[PDB]
Amino acid sequence: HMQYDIVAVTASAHDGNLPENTIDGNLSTRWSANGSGQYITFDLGSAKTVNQVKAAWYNGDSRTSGFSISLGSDPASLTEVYSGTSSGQTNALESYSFTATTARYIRITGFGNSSNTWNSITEVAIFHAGEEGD
Ligand SMILES: [Ca+2]
Repeated sequence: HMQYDIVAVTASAHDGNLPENTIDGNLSTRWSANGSGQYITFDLGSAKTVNQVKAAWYNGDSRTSGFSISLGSDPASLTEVYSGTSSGQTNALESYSFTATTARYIRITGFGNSSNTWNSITEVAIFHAGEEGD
């Protein structure tokens, strides 16, 4: 099981809740950007094998967020690997798994949530996960 270092984070926008708040280890700090289609981009610093992205959602136990995950070797050429909606059932890191593939950049695009148009993420982690489960 490998959790990759995130050397840099950028976003399409933020409201003062900075993109770097997603990699500070603190569920009490967040990235926020208002509107469907806002996004946050993680840099691993080099190409790695990735098969899982975890995101902890702001008010994640009270509302569902629509999102898509894309990845690739450069931000101008990303491919979608995952699309869905957060569970609405936890504030913890929630795992989004997909077929293992090479990426340096991971982008989460948000489509707002079940309460309002905000995209608010408290933590992200990027993995090469092995076999896991009860
Ligand atoms: Ca945080």
